[PDB]
Amino acid sequence: PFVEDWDLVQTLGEGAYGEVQLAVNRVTEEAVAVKIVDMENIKKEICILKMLNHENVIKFYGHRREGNIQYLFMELASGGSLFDRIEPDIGMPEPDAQRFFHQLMAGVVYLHGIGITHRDIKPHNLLLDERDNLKIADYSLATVFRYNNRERLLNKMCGTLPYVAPELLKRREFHAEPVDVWSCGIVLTAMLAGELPWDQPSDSCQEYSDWKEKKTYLNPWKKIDSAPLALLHKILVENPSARITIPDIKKDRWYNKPLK
Ligand SMILES: COc1cc(C(=O)N2CCC(N3CCN(C)CC3)CC2)ccc1Nc1ncc2c(n1)N(C)c1ccccc1C(=O)N2C
Repeated sequence: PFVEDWDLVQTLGEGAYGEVQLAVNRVTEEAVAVKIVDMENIKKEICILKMLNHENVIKFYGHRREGNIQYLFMELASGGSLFDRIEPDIGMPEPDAQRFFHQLMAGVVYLHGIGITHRDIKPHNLLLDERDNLKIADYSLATVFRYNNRERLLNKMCGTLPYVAPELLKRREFHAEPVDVWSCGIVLTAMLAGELPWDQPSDSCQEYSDWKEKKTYLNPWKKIDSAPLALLHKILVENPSARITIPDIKKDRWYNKPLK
């Protein structure tokens, strides 16, 4: 249970995406997080990880290959996930939701400005430092959507169905940025209502159909105050070229509303 200087002291998370361990240097005591994969894909991931330098995105410290097992050393977010701050059926107080949303948007503006799309934004991947600062984590699905100032459209299916934008189920090719925006709106919904509005955004999904018919007397929308709900009406728009952009989210009334 050791890699060079570091003792791998406990299991922080697991999955087909390897596992994540708490790592404590015996010399220096600096604690970090290490992702361990039993090993194309990771080469890309590491590459993306090395571009990342922003306070709302998990830092990459470096990596080590040891035969089959790659170790990736990353910022430790000692407050865990946003998922665990969401109370089922209630959400969280609106001012915390707002602050987290602000921080999410800063993170996403940054990724997009370096031409990176995350592609799987959801509360499980939004981690908290010890002062409750939100960090966007897990770049195993991320990719480059802008290079030498030329945009490339995406075609791969990536994501988690309740968070995924409807164009991804319906279009041969799609712009990257409105996909991540959509998912941020699902996150905001989850934060304010403690429940996901649909299993996936298709027309065979009744709850999705009801939203498009504006039945906001139903759950989860009935739990959400009118100011953030109006912003949700701009984000969760089925046509991705009519959907609100981040610069325009920044001008939204609820976004700029002072709160407790
Ligand atoms: C000390 O920091 C963390 C604490 C917790 C957390 O509250 N728990 C609760 C108790 C849990 N169990 C211990 C074992 N026991 C049998 C059951 C209970 C261990 C983890 C969760 C995450 C923590 N920090 C952390 N930072 C960066 C990550 C990352 N996670 N992982 C797991 C990621 C998760 C999702 C997406 C990306 C990451 C990640 O890449 N990093 C770097």
